[PDB]
Amino acid sequence: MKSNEHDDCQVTNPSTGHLFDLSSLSGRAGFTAAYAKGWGVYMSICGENENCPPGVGACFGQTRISVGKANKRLRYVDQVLQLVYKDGSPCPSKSGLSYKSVISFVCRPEAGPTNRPMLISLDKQTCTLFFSWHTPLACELA
Repeated sequence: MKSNEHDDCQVTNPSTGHLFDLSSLSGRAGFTAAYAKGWGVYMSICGENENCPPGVGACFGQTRISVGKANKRLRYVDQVLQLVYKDGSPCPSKSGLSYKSVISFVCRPEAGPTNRPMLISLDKQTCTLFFSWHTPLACELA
């Protein structure tokens, strides 16, 4: 109840007071941010992904690579909205944390048709998929 790590996924900009609710992007069917033809990332923004086993937040590849558990903990850090989905693939790596996806939502009023998550970089060492989503919802307007 009102606990952002499981109830709701909205975070408030303490500067303007703008509440950023990304429940609009809660397409649990899986937004597909491709990596290569045939295999991309099936992610849901706050909402257990129904395309894969329910509970997963993002899926990578064609097989069953989990890019983290579906967290609802929308954060606001470095003037961007950040969603980190940890505990998916237990990757044997340098640190080998988990194949966590870090979705960084960046303000962009012109992100109407370009309102999609884009994989910026793939760090295999810390197993982190860096996504940038251009969204007007992440805009700190008054």
